[PDB]
Amino acid sequence: ALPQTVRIGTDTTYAPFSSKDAKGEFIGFDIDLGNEMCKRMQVKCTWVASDFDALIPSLKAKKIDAIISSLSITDKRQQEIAFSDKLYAADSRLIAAKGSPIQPTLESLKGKHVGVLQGSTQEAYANDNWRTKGVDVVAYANQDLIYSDLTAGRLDAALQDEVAASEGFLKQPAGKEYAFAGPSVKDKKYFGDGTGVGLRKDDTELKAAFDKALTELRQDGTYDKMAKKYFDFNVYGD
Ligand SMILES: NCCC[C@H](N)C(=O)O
Repeated sequence: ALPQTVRIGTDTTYAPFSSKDAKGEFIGFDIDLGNEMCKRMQVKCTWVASDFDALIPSLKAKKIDAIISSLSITDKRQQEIAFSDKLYAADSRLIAAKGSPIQPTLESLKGKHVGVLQGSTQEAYANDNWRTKGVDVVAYANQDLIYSDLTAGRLDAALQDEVAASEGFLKQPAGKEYAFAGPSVKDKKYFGDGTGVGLRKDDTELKAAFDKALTELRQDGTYDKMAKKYFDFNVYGD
């Protein structure tokens, strides 16, 4: 008894995984994976755009049935929702102006302005580690606003998923004068282990269907065909 229509929420501001083209069509690797899996599940899927922090609220309120929005599988989210198996990996990394002295350390960030997406794992991390000790951490409704404030010079740095920053901004015309600032920030407690489809705990049948379709499209080479459309590296990880 899978549903006839599955409503999938995504934030649409996190290129190359989820965004809108010029006609307003939903595009990105997450969109591709979600439609490929829907097809294999033999269900209809509708995509619903939402701010990222309203997604897990909307899932529990049954406004949507699934989240595919580079949602990191963390210990803390697992207490509220369920996840499919890993769709791809995601480390976090800071970006700042090319030739910035900035490092991801309190010492370097004290009194700087750091943007983070509200509701993300980066916001939780920065609020605990940097905001309490006086780094001016600013939370934003969506990641696009962060890039704009950054190029505007309202922010000194931003913390987000490394591949989103690299392909969605640094390799774009607007990110030409910016670069990664220090190495990836690793913290098991905050960033979880890769991303997956977020689902209500009680929707067991739906989790099994997504996991099965994911196994199948990975086994027949589709995952790699789809990922070579965006990445020249192993996006899945281990
Ligand atoms: N769409 C925002 C994704 C950011 C980070 N992976 C998280 O799960 O919070």
